[PDB]
Amino acid sequence: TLVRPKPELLKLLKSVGAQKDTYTMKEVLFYLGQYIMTKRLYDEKQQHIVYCSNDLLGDLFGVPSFSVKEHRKIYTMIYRNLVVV
Ligand SMILES: O=C(O)c1[nH]c2cc(Cl)ccc2c1-c1c(-c2ccccc2)ncn1Cc1ccc(Cl)cc1
Repeated sequence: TLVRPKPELLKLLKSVGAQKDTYTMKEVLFYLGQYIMTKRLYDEKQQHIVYCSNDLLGDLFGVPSFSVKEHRKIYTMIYRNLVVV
């Protein structure tokens, strides 16, 4: 169960200190959430709405925001930026 992020997500994954170029999703999802945390994309008062508008992540995901409860939506959006080895 492995993927190669497409370059733009790979750059985003490296900005949160990823060292590889081919990951498990788990590792992808992990660095993503870390990115979300470290770029302050969450709303502290909505508590699981990620506001990715006006940020590389939103450009990758093609959406201004999403719930972390929408597992499929997010999986879909991630896989657009991936290539399964
Ligand atoms: O646990 C993680 O590493 C994690 N990684 C993520 C990546 C994204 Cl793109 C969205 C949510 C999470 C996410 C996450 C969060 C979260 C919420 C707000 C800020 C930071 C993290 N809450 C639960 N999760 C787990 C998770 C994993 C996959 C999916 Cl599809 C949804 C939620």
